[PDB]
Amino acid sequence: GSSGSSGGEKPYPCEICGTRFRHLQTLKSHLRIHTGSGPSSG
Ligand SMILES: [Zn+2]
Repeated sequence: GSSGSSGGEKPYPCEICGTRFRHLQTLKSHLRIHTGSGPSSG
């Protein structure tokens, strides 16, 4: 259906893949594995 908040667990769905995260601040860090071509971020 619609995309956005959920209202329970991981109301902050990822933008790259989609994997949600209990908290937002956390998700932002989950984007590190998504973007990072080279010696940066691994
Ligand atoms: Zn993701």
